[PDB]
Amino acid sequence: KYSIGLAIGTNSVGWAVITDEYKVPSKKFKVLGNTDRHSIKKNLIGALLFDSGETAEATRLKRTARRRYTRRKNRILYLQEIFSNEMAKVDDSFFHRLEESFLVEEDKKHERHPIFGNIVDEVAYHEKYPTIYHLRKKLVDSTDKADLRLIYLALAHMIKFRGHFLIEGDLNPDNLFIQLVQTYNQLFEENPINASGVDAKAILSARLSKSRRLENLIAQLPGEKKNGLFGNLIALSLGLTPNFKSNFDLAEDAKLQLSKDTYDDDLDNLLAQIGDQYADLFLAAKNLSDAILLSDILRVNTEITKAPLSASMIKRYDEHHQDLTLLKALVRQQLPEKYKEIFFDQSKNGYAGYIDGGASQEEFYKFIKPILEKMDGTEELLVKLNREDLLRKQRTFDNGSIPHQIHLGELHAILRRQEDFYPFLKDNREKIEKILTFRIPYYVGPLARGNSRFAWMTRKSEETITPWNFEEVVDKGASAQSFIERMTNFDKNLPNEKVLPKHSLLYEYFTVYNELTKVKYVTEGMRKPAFLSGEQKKAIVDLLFKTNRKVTVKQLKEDYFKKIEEFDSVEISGVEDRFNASLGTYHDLLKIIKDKDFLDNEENEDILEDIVLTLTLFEDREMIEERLKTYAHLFDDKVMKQLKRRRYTGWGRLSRKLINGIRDKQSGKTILDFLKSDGFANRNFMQLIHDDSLTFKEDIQKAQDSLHEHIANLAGSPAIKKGILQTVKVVDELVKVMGRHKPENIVIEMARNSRERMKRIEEGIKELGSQILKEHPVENTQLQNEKLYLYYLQNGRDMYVDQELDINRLSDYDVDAIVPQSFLKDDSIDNKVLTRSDKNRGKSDNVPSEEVVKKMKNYWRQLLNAKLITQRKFDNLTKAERGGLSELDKAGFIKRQLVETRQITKHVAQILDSRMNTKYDENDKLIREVKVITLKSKLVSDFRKDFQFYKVREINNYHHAHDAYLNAVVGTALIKKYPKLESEFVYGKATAKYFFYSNIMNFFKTEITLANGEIRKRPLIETNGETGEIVWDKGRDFATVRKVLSMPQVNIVKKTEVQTGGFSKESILPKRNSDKLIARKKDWDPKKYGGFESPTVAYSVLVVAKVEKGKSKKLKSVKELLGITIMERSSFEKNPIDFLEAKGYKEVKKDLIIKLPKYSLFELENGRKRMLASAGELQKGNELALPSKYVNFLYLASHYEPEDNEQKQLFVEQHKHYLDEIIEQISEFSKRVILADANLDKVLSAYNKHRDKPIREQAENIIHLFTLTNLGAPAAFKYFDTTIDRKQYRSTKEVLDATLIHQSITGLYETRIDLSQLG
RNA sequence: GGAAAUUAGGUGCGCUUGGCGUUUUAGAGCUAGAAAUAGCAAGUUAAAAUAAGGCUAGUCCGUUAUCAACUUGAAAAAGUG
DNA sequence: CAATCTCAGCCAAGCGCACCTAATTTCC
DNA sequence: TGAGATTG
Ligand SMILES: [K+]
Ligand SMILES: [K+]
Ligand SMILES: [K+]
Ligand SMILES: [K+]
Ligand SMILES: [K+]
Ligand SMILES: [K+]
Ligand SMILES: [K+]
Ligand SMILES: [K+]
Ligand SMILES: [K+]
Ligand SMILES: [K+]
Ligand SMILES: [K+]
Ligand SMILES: [Mg+2]
Ligand SMILES: [Mg+2]
Ligand SMILES: [Mg+2]
Repeated sequence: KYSIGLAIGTNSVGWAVITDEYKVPSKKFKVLGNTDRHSIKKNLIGALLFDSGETAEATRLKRTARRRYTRRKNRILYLQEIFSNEMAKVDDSFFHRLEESFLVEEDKKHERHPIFGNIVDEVAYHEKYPTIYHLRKKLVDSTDKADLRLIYLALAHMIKFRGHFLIEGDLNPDNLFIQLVQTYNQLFEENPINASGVDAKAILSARLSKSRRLENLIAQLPGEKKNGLFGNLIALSLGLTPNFKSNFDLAEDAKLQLSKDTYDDDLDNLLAQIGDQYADLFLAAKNLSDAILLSDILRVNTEITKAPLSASMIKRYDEHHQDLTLLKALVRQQLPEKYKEIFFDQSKNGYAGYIDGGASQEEFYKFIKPILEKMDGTEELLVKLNREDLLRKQRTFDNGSIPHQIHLGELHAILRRQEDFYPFLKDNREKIEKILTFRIPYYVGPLARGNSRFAWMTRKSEETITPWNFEEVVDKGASAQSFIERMTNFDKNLPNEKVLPKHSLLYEYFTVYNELTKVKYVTEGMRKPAFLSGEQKKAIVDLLFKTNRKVTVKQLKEDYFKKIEEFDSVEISGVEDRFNASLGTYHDLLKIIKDKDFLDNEENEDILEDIVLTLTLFEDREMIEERLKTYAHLFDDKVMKQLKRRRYTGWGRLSRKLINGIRDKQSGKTILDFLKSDGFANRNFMQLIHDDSLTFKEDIQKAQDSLHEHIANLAGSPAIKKGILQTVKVVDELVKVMGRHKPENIVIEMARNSRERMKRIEEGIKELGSQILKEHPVENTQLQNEKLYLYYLQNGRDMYVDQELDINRLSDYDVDAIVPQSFLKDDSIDNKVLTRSDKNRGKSDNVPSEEVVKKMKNYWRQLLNAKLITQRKFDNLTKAERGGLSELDKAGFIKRQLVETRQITKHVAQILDSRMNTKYDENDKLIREVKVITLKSKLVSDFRKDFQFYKVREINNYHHAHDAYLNAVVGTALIKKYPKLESEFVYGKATAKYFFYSNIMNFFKTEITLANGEIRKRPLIETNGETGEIVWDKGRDFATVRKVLSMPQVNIVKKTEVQTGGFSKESILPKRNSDKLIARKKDWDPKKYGGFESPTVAYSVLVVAKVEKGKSKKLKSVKELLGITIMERSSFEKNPIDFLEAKGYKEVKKDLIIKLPKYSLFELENGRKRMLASAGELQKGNELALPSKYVNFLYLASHYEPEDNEQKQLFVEQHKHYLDEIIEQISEFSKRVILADANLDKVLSAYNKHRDKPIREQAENIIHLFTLTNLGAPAAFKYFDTTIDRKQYRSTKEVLDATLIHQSITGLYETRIDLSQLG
């Protein structure tokens, strides 16, 4: 008889075996190998430790990058093949010189000057074209016949770096405002604007923030204000999106953005509300935006050149040359003794480090700004710097804004210019344009041919896919359909039927009727509330749901029960405020087709379901139009144009065959039929498919993975999923240890940034239109502080008082929990606010008082509309106006502190339960031999603090094993004391439930001071009430737990793992004469070309062999640890001997090769242990088993901040000698197994320095000292403010004669190999 | 313990794309001096690589998951205290 | 040799599906 | 946190 306790974490699985007396057993286990030791005694408690499991995301991002480098290469190969025959007539080695440009001259097969193959022509090219954009601009505008090699380089540069695809359609640069002003002055003939003299080009295209440009433009318009209509429109032409609610005295918020796909719909929404006479105002705003859309990237007049992008880069180049000549002359004239640092020293962030060194543009500006401010004549240079427009390069981080249409424009222009002289450029013009513009649809995927586990594409024809034959060779329709269909759910009720689109008309009829059919109404005179009949439900649908997008309860009472039913008063149940379901698609299609009778005709049901299916399945508007033209004769061509733009996303939970297909046999009605009319029963969906008097249930019944696959497919972090599979393996081994007998119980407990924070605040403050970010700038790293993070999430205001907060007074403010943390265990931003004083929340019993909600609800709404607070947060802030926290609400919160509700933890329980319990009884009911109990961490956590079983994580890893043990003790004792709780904890009025769950753990204590201020007494022996079984002896059982937590022998096992992943560090270092760098390609010798550093060792191998020594190459026997790198692993494993001989080894003892992955364990002298960090470095392999009296002392001494704390404080004073006893424990342990006397001396020296410090502070910093003794990799630590650096063990020689220890997953089964016998 | 709907927030898997960086080479450095050097001039660009590579040869695949030892088995697996 | 210093690929866009948690209505 | 280089 025994039970198993388990603690499942992200990097550990604790485990323990207990008997019915809560003792941990011990056994003699056989010891295999070749050593003196035949057996060993081990306690049945320990913890498996492992490195974190990783998601597949990084692997995915690298797989994408590989495909894009491959495809970018093919774009160039496509272009070169087109140029191939004609280039062979101009220069038969031009493409060869390009391919070998990387090679040193000695390795080159052709002349070293790539473009022209001789130095005079090469020098002359760069003289005439200092940048490629000079050549691109020349080839666009000039009419001369150009060298075919220069044509290629210009086109290749555009194709290789082609710009983004975020803008759909065609772009044609062309650089109006006087017309829009004249337009507004017509639509508002009584209130005209005068824009005479307003330089609209300079004000709006200026570099500053758009909020400032808006102010600059409005400053030139007297009588107009920024939040006026015209002021709000200026943002629409600029690219922002303001709200026009107050401009038109609207009731609902309405915004507009030109770049969004819903602009024409939101404009139709606004124009249908304000009057079509305003169409010309948004029309002139859209006409102005076309000419000023590329003003950020096209800083050049478009009438002077057809290559404004390359012209803009030449502008960067020219201003760079002018300003560099200026800067040099200034420094030479004023600060001559700083010229060498600025323009020669690459190590400094001056111009030299900017051009030749590793200084970025941002680092160069920071270095040079104080130099400019100190000197005279740097007026314009300072302005360019603060505009981030000084001495700019052309290839820069901000070129991501360039759309591919801009590069396409110059590409097309060069082709038009030069096709007049080269016939092949005319015949391949559209082919070349296709190379630049073609983009593999994301709904097609990799263009594979049966060897990619990621691909789904199918081909119309079996031939190579090119950018020019893609539409003909690839079946886009079937591929796009497969893309979705391989991922969408099937109806769990009819597993062979696909679910409907979420926006299907039938699906929304189902949702509306399912909700409607359970509404009840009662009026004065009715005996009881009545359901709605079929005629009443149809009347409500036709009258309300088919005329309003949403249906409120007020509309139901006034527009149906009053007008139709002639009820003055009526009470409604089954719906609150408004109906949740609605016929959204019905009103979408009504506005598009403008034919209500068509929508209401049931004959058109199949057509409308296929239309919405097409709109949901496909995203490409042209594929949608293609799939819709079977119905083109049904609609006006203008309607079809709007129909193809109406796209939907998302799928429902049920199939069409379920909701309106299968029929009840006796009635002949489908499920939707019953929802529309079901006599006076009004059975809903759940009732219909569970009713034995209908045939839906039986038809759904007649329609109805390995362990690793099952766990892998679970939802949750792949980190926690690693511990789940390891937990199952730990349990399997423990059962085998206990003679294949299964346990009585298994108690499981499962443990519970700066980039996104800056984004939520930037997006939120922009939504509010606040200038808090300009008044108080921040960095993404500063928002890690929770008080400063709350300051910006609240726009610098108090959440409980309508007042500004002081950003320099955050230390005096309070961080209060919305729902008091005494009820719920939420310390996240969603349950915290920043207030001046927490007392202003109201009372501490409940949610913030009603008075606070009445004052701050509107302010909270603006934060909710800016995503600065979540809906769950807003609902918790405002819960007082809905009764606050009810007595039931308090009982649920305290219950959820005990009963684990996470789905992932239930899956672990289910997994263990279905593996332990496999038999069935006479009634074919499962026989639950093993009870799987789930506990929350707070249960054992409180048990530790209540009975002085304290935990200090930094001391060692034993706390994982102790946690699992206490889980088993508390779990079994709880189920023994209260067997009724098995429904809550075993897999398989309101005040009373609150008081019950509040005192569920009281049976452990002897004296209990409850909340009501009373003292209860319980006997030393707690028993179950029904049986006579004793469950807890408050004398001997606590002592048994104390003996367990003090046992020094705990099986801590670091899981040995082969290392996988990248071959090495990714940096390409410069060439060096070392043999440490790794070639980037087969023939790229790092002595000439540089290469990679630091290869990752996959595992090490023990090699007993001979190696040649000296010029004579005489053979000498060696025993060595050889690191097999990740890149080498496949070759080594394919033939180990040939691999080792290629490394220089001879006469390898083949059967003595031992594979030694990372963390392989070795024992040396005096119990000292080491783990392999690699082939050349070791990790610490021992655990410091600090006695329990010292662990409890450190906990109480470090946590100085009931009145019984005096008794705890007193115990600290009487045992102040424990501080020196702990230092001696650390010293003796370190002198035995750590062997870092330099650091240890600095430890003892730092400890003697701070013996005058308060005892709490000394106890806090002693906890840091255990970093020296911790298991695993050495790490730096500090004692008070003395930093002690790590001592690495960068030699593996000593383990070659030590004892190698192979451990099973629990560490109970050992094989020990004495390596000194090898050699 | 489940189901649908509504509202909101998270996570996973997969696909298609943009911009940098880095590396080697190309962009004639000049003058004085035997040289060491010194005084100047110059700098913004490009090519190519971006896991070595692989066979299945695709505009495909190559960094996740999973792994003590021993025995029998190539392998898969099973077994051993 | 040791003690000590030094270094580590990054930023961005769009799209699809499937899960999970947490409050609400209605049900099994 | 392994490992390359520099300093002692
Ligand atoms: K050569
Ligand atoms: K004004
Ligand atoms: K550089
Ligand atoms: K630089
Ligand atoms: K560059
Ligand atoms: K509602
Ligand atoms: K769609
Ligand atoms: K038509
Ligand atoms: K791995
Ligand atoms: K890893
Ligand atoms: K192991
Ligand atoms: Mg790229
Ligand atoms: Mg490649
Ligand atoms: Mg580049």
